[PDB]
Amino acid sequence: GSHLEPTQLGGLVTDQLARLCDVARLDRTDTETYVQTLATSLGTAAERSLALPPTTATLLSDDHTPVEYSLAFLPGATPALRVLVEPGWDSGDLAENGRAGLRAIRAMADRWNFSTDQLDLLEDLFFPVAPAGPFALWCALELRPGGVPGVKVYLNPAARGRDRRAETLREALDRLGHRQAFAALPPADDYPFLALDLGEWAAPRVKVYCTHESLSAQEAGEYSRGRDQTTDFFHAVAGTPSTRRALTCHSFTDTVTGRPSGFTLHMPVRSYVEHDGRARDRAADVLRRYGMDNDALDRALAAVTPRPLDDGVGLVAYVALVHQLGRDPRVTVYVSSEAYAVQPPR
Ligand SMILES: Cc1ccc2[nH]cc(C[C@H](N)C(=O)O)c2c1
Ligand SMILES: CC(C)=CCSP(=O)(O)OP(=O)(O)O
Repeated sequence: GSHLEPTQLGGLVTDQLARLCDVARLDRTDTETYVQTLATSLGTAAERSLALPPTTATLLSDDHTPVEYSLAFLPGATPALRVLVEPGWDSGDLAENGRAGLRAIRAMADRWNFSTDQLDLLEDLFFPVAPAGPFALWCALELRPGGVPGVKVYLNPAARGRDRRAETLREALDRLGHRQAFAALPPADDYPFLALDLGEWAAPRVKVYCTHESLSAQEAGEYSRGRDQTTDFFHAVAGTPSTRRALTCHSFTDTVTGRPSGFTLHMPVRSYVEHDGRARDRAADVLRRYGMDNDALDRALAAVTPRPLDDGVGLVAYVALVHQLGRDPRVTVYVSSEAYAVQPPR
């Protein structure tokens, strides 16, 4: 029945998620299961009045909503729906934030019957006593038909200080058995995120993110080793100056070769466009050129907010091109909740 009112954070985001579930074509049962899961995952945040300031100035979204949606488009298919949440957001400092995030993961592990052993292995690296910013733990839920979601956990390589970012990432990869993966990463300006798949995997599967402050189309293509696709995507999303801030993501699904199995180019389109009309236009063009469901993109944006796209920027937060050995390319669009603020047109 939902103990939440549209004036509370959880009311707003569960309404958004519910409408997104319809775009994703999930039935009523799975929709109910997943909106409840989102409400539960926010903890006390769910009943917080939206009149109050965000408890934490999280990096998760620009207006500090501890929720963000993404839609993963494969050619010829309805998009798959995922949600990113910060379970410890309604806490007073980074240590408690991380304690509460871990507590949320453990409850998910219990409910859905997977092990946290590979996460537990890393706890001293990512949850020290006096953690540094900018976040402690996020969780992404892939909202799969059947009501049992895929779970991923995001961890901060800077948790023990900016000077220990590489040392912490390297030690984590070593402990997970990926002793050659670090050598496969491109040059970078930051290692902002480490993502670990949680589920039925007898060997760890990890995603290493790299920030590139001044990435060129050609460097994007070089790092993706497929190159033409990546450079074309760069221009279309970038709207092209010859460099842009972007992130690359490098997925390692085996501990044997030291080679990644996945490459993702993540482009923060919201930093390049005047307003969300321009950002939707670029995302829709990319989807159309790949045979993906560009009409569903429009319905998903309307499911999140009725506002006109040109009235702000940042609703389309990111567009990403995902390459995975053996699979079709995928395009992911990240969509903001705007529960606290709409950023004004640029
Ligand atoms: C690479 C990437 C792709 C999709 C994302 N959704 C939320 C974040 C975190 C933060 N808002 C940021 O922009 O880093 C993020 C990061
Ligand atoms: C949300 C954050 C921090 C990064 C982008 S989420 P992701 O790249 O892991 O998306 P998938 O692994 O493709 O599901």
